[PDB]
Amino acid sequence: TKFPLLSSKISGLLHGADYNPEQWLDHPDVLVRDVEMMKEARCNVMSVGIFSWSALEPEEGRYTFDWMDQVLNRLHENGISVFLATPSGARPAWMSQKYPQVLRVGRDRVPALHGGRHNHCMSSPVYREKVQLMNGQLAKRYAHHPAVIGWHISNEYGGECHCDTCQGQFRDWLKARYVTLDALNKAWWSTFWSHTYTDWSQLESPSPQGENGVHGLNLDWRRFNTDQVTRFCSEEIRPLKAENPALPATTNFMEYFNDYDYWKLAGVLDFISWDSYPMWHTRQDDIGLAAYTAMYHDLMRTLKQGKPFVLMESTPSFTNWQPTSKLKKPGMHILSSLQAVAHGADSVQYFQWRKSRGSCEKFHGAVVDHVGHIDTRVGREVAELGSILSALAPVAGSRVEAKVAIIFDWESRWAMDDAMGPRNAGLHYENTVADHYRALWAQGIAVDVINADCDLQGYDLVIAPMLYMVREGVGERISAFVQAGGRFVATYWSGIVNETDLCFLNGFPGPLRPVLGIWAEEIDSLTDEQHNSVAGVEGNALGLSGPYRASQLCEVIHLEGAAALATYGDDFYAGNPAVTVNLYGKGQAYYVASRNDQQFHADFFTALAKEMKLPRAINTPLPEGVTAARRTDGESEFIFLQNYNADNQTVALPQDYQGNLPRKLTLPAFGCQILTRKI
Amino acid sequence: TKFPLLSSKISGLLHGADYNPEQWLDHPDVLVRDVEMMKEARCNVMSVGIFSWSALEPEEGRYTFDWMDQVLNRLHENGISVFLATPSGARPAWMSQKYPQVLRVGRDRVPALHGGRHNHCMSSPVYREKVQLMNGQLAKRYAHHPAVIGWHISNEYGGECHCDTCQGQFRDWLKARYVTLDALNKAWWSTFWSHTYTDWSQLESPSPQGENGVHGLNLDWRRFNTDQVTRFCSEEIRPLKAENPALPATTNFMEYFNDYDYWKLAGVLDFISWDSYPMWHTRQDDIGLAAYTAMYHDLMRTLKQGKPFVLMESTPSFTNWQPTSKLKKPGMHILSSLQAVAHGADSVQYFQWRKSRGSCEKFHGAVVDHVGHIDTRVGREVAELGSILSALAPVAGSRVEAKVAIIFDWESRWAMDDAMGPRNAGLHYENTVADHYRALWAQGIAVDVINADCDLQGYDLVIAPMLYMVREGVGERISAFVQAGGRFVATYWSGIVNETDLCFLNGFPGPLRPVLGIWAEEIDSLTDEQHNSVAGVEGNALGLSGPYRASQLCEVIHLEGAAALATYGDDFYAGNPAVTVNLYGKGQAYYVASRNDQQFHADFFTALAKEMKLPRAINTPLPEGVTAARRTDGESEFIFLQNYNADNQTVALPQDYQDIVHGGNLPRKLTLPAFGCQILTRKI
Amino acid sequence: TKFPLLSSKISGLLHGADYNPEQWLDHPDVLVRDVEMMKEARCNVMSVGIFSWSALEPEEGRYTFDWMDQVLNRLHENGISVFLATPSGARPAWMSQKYPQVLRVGRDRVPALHGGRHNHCMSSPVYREKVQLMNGQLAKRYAHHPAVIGWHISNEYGGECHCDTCQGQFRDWLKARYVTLDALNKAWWSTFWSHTYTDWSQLESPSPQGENGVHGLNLDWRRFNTDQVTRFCSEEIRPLKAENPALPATTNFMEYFNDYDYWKLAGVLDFISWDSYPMWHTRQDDIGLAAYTAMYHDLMRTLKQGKPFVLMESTPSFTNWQPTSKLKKPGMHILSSLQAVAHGADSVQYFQWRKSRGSCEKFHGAVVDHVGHIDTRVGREVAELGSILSALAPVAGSRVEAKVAIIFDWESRWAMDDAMGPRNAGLHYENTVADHYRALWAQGIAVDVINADCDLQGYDLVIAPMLYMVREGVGERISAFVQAGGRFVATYWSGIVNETDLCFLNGFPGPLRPVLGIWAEEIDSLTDEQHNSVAGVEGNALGLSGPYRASQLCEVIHLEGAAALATYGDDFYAGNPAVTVNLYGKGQAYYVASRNDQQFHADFFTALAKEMKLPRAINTPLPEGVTAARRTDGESEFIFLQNYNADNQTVALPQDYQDIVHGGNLPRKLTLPAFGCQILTRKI
Ligand SMILES: [Zn+2]
Repeated sequence: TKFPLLSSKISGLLHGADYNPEQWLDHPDVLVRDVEMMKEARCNVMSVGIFSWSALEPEEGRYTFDWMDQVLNRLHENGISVFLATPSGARPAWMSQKYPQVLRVGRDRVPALHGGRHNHCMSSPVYREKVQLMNGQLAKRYAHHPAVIGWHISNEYGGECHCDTCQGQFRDWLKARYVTLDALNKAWWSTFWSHTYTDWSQLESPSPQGENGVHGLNLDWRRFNTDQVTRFCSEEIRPLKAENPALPATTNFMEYFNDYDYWKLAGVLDFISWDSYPMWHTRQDDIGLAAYTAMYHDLMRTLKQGKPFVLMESTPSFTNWQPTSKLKKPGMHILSSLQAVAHGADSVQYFQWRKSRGSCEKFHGAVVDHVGHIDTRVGREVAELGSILSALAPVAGSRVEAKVAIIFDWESRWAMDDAMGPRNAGLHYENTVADHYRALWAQGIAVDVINADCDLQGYDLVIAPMLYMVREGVGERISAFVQAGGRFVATYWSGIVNETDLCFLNGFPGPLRPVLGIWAEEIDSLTDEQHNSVAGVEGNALGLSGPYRASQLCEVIHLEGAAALATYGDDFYAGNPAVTVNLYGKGQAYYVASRNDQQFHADFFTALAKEMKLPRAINTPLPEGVTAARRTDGESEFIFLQNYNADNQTVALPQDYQGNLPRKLTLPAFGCQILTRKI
Repeated sequence: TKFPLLSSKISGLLHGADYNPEQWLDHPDVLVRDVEMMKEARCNVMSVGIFSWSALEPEEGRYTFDWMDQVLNRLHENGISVFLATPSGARPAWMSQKYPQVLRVGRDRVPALHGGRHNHCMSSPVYREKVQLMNGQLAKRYAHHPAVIGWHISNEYGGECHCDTCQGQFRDWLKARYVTLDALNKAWWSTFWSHTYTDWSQLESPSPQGENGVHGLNLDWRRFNTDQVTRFCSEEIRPLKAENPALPATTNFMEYFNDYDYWKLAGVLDFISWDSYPMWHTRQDDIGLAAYTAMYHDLMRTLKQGKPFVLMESTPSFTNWQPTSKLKKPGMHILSSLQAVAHGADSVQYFQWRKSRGSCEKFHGAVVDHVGHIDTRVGREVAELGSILSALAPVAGSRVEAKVAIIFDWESRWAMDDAMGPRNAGLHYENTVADHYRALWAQGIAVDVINADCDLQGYDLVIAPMLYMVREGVGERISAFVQAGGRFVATYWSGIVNETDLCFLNGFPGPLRPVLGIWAEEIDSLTDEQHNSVAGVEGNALGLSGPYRASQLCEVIHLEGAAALATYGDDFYAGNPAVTVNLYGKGQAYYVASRNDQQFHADFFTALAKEMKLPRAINTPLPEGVTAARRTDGESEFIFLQNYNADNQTVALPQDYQDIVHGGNLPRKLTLPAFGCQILTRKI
Repeated sequence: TKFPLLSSKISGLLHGADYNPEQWLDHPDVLVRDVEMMKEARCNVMSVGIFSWSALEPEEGRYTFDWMDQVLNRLHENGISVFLATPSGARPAWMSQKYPQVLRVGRDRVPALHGGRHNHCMSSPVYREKVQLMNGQLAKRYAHHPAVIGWHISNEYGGECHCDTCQGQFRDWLKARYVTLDALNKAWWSTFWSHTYTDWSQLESPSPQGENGVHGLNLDWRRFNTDQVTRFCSEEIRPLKAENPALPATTNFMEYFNDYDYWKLAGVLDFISWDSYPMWHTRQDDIGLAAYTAMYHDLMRTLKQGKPFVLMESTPSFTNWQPTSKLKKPGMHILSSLQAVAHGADSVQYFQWRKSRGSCEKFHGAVVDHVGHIDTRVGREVAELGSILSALAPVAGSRVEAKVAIIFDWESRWAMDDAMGPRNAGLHYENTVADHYRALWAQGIAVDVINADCDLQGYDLVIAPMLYMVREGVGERISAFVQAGGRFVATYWSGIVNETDLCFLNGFPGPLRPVLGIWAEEIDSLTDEQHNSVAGVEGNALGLSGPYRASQLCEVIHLEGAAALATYGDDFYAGNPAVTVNLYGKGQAYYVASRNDQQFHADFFTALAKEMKLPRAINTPLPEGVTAARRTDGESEFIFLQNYNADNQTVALPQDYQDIVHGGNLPRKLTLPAFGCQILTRKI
């Protein structure tokens, strides 16, 4: 009926920040003020210890935990929970100097020097052992500290190491996966360019001066790295769990992060967390950007089948590392933070409570500016959001009931982006997926963002833009899902290769060819100056009309059972099917042969939602840039109405919600209103 | 009267592909189907063995030739010839592992790891010896196999190596060229920035962290690489010639390839072959691309004085490695293939017969798609092309009779591009030469593309765009050619330096100053937003009018006997001469002082062609984007009408011609389709 | 009343060039012709020996001075002085070969090979000793040669070395400055990302594969390189002085050069010299570029409190290293050269007297072209400038009397440009400072360009654009300056950090918050597509109107005593103060909260000039693109009228002046040609 909260100790939404009091121990007045202001702002959680290695172990084997004892006791005394971090995000300088193997070797084989962060070798037995020791200390000292509600494992795991140890490890991994060199060579088609591996010691990680044209290799390298960090993360976790199995562990994920398959890494965590820094107010409007963000929130919720996630980081204002450091306009901080909550966040947390005074993130936004207090515009909006969050306790643990699934698949992505062709100028996978998402999000229809391994049975509608790789089982599951009454939508450049990037030989859409009822003979590629158009067939079942712009990729297809919903208007393939639907069992499978404009997706998916009677957050038309999200505890529903436009927008309510809101609602620019009601 | 065919066994044009069966030995069904479709596509040649080294020598010393025996037998049983390749294009991984000396060191001094292709050390004694062994095996086993018609030496030679051994060779090379450090220091002007070399061990190839501002060094490093590869190629050929001196050998060249002077590497080959992947349909139109490709075709022919060449590689559809993988539009494959033939190819071949299933060229085009048959759009057009090429047997061996020559010179290009000034933002040498070429190509007037060392004496017209380097003899030959009644055209930034990039001191156009009858005082450099104009003087002999746009470079010249054909419209040199003609002996030498638009070139060269009465492929006006190319056996002519436009184009024939392909006489009014080509034949 | 000339031997302005006769020893006729042409162009100075190391010591220990003895004797016999150079800008090849420690190791830790220039390790004991010997030779031989008037130390010092010696040197530098690691860790806030240094050996120069996010370290790395080069240049100077303490020494500086704090380096020189290559005629107009160049001239003069400087290098035409090699238009060479003189140059010199024949600078401009004479447009204009300069003898040693100072501070720039935010897309510091300058330059108001350490007392008006870093003393001096009746102007992003890039905690703008009477709460960052507007408050003291356009950066401020002169017209801070003034003692301090357009600066600064009654070169309205500069010897004033428009421009004189160059009295209405310059003189 409702998910358990992050801890039995908490009873609503969390509000908080990364906290680095270790930078300020020379000013105890700052530490006392920090806490007074936390409570003023209604922050009830902080993440502590993240970059504290040198503050915990300034010399090898010599520890100094006192400041942390103090910090944890003070937060506890003041009713503030802690996510305690393991400090593996940044080794001390002494450790680098004494054990250089903890440093990485780059893809270009350049050895790193000490510095930066998140740049440890993941094979290094020394570093893994020091992590065990450090984590063992933190656990035996703090796993029963009443403040502590969970573990923040490392920080923002990322990157790759090509040192000789990592090469050895990679060779072993390959040898476990394919059992003979025979299997490997076949899987990679290595006879091409006489790349035949005749001994295991010949295998090597990719490099610009060596080999980076063997797709199978590049792909498995990414899988291998995923397994490296997943094992690294498990090992970090275990000494912690040994002292207290009841404390949950997470690690903080990044925006559409490419290095690791988060579906794999997620299987080692108790709950999901991520870090979101959208470049608000940098484009024509914030609508697209909002939908892109919202889709990733959904992904984060989907990784544990609806279980709420933590927004571990975000800025209250601007960042320090983007081309511009734009201020969030008044209201937008509430709106962006509530958007996380709207799609399943049970905590809104920020990077930095208090701005660092020196170093590279001193101009990153925080709750407490350099001016030393929170009587600033930023501070006041943070505090105001604190109030709002504390007033949303019933939303904590509530579920998102999505009947729509969109596939975003890391392995497909990796093999697609690595491939040479069919548009080396850019495929824009993230963006394309999101373009599909946007037409649903515009209607306030809930979406889960699964990968191709997830079970399709609970859904009415499954959408797979550019599912380039169709692994074993996937086409069968899809086919079964449609047959049983499901509806499927796939696009151009789906069903092309298998697990190791070998093309199918049965004609393209491959394992999906029978369900889609079409053959994709060839794909045309378009420059950024070129276009085609798609126009609906009179009487077509979705009422598509247009014409709509088609850009970048246009496939030439042949009907094999499917009927044409729309045709191309231009080029040598003019008059040919552009959009099709196929009847398969009691379901229907749609195919979209070209990359089309926003209007196309809006027409296509609003028709398809009307026909399928998909549930919406509110049953009323939403103006452009206004969206709606719904969470429920089984007893009430909570509707998040959001206005990403930069002017006022008015919505008509189809029923009564809670006192009681008027029948007709003006949302301010960047406004948000939460409507509640019994089901 | 007519060149020899590639083999005594063949009787017409060849049609084929690179073929890689060794990737498919686990599916014998595929190998059978391969050959069936090959015949059904009218493919009569395959290149075999190019990347087969690990398929031939999986361990050091141990060979496995059975599969190749089978392929060659099967192709021969089915009436398909073979260009058998030496596999030095890609060494096996064991070889890299055991003998790392085979790997290169980059210009940035980064050593390469195993992988990629075409990236072997050209000094390495071990690699050269391993290649000798392999090539000896191949020759001894197959040099008399009835399938084999020729040798495909390596694959797309290219790149450079800076390992200590190559540095050693480079020092020896330099010392044999200049005898003393005195001559070298003077040649390169090394006193500048105190770069005087006082010992041969101080000489080093260019590097970004070392020396790359000494122009003479950069130039000779390129010359040195050229000779390294020419020697490498000779050594490869010899054990093959040793088993059978009658088999020809080629190596496949690249599009306007910059690394090596192809005029030197061609001297070791029997015939010329190249690989062409123009980005069709990616621009406003395909006209300029078409002429650019045509010009290179002419160069490939010219390299051996009119001898037909092989189009060793092309795509039937798209490539895998460009920004876009555009499909050839219906008809364009036919047209781009027949273009190669029109300008002297006696073979049309494709990169890949069958798509690789995996690895980096899996989405490169081929005859046989992953779908496993050739009843596809690409397939059907390849097959149709195969029909047309079998119908064009009489064209094989025919000649291209060009009375115009254009100079494209690798050494001049190298020194000109390496220079600091006069426009670092871009000189666009290949593009500039081709801009000249296009005004002739648009008229159906044949052109050879010679370098500055070729003999000028058979030509009526010689054109030299940006002949920056004028080596010893060139100025003299040019002058003689004009004096004897020839016509010569040179542009801005010609006659600037000598063999080692030393500027002439006698005023610029240097050695060409007398014949041109002008002094080029100074060259002005213009941003991409800045322009000038050129306008005809009233009564000028070429009938030049305009105004025409001038961009990028504008020279300030002084008449010294020459007359002004046109003047500048704008800037502080407005009213000054911009185009000139000079009478010298019985001939005329023209100079164009600024980089002018396509319209300028058209007026200039159509006027000049009319006046000179240059022969055309057809004596009728050709619409824009329609071209005509002529080949001849001395008895008949074969006219290739080509429409590069994306719509229909209708032309009138001023004579009666036969349809060599479909039979009968063509009508007088002839509509070429979009991307169309039609072949007219007629007795002289 | 007037500064001393560079030497007791000279009596007016110098006119000359870098001269490299050592490239031409095989053609004595050239060396004779050189000197004849040098006098014909009225060139009275040459810089000699700059890249002559291998011409002076072709083997280790073994010298060859005879060609130089010759050269110096011949120049002296022909009334031409010499800045003799020390040749440390380019080591010989043998020295690199035998002592590899003289080569640099790059920021990326890649070790350099021999080649290039200005790329010596500055810690290298061998290279410093070799420089000691070589300089000691030159000095003992030539310190009393009658031709020699100064020392040209090295050539354009630049770059950095990261070899293990320089790392050691750096650790000793940091230890001598911080004393303990405690202090260092605190200054750099190194507890951030666990960067706490626990041993001096852990410290390392920045790198891309190591550490380059610690600002404290990046900033101190640049201070350390400044000290390294300052010491290196001292050490070069001392043997020269030891032989003749009367000979002045300079080193030639570069355009807004970033690697070194020139205020530190200048302390070691007797006089200032620099090298100017503006890209004239490459933009919409040359006005902005001209103001930008003028500002640097003023900076060069300000380095020694008004002491005239040497324009050591410039081109007579084009360069070889820019995207385009544009020709200076007719008149522009005169104007660009006289601009240097108008802002305090007592010498106008060019890179290269005679074009090198062979290396990378062979297409860099020079007085003598490859054509071998100076009867060329370029030569003629050089000669004509020669005349003009000789006619301006009285200007030599004259002063610039500026009551306005702009702050250009290296340390502030470093720390600001290294910061992450508030606009990584670009802060454009040089351009922003110059935007302020232009509004004054446009009025012909003189400006000294100081750093934040200079004494402010002599000025009426001090302008600090983006004074990001406010070091100890600066805020107090500024506040004192205002309090005493001074007027201060500051912008957005001033008063943010201290000496080690630690943020202030009182509220921005930190130490200037009292004097400015505002609090800057936050700064907003705008994409290149976005703008806001600034509009004057009715009855504001400066008569600001607008709206003006604001870009890139806009701060939200709060008034704390100051009054608003303007407000924003857009975004969420619309209606908020955008421009403010504060009364503080007898002065007024202005704050400009956003980066505004040209028209704002014009309105702001013309109103502020009229109100303050600042002195103009001429008391007349100047057309757009027409500027005026004033020098004085205490008796007369020399006014340089300058037209950077490409068309005629007419100006009304408010008094009567003599034409010092051409003679007689000028009228009250005067029309300057395109790129025209007229020099007006008059008694005070
Ligand atoms: Zn590693």
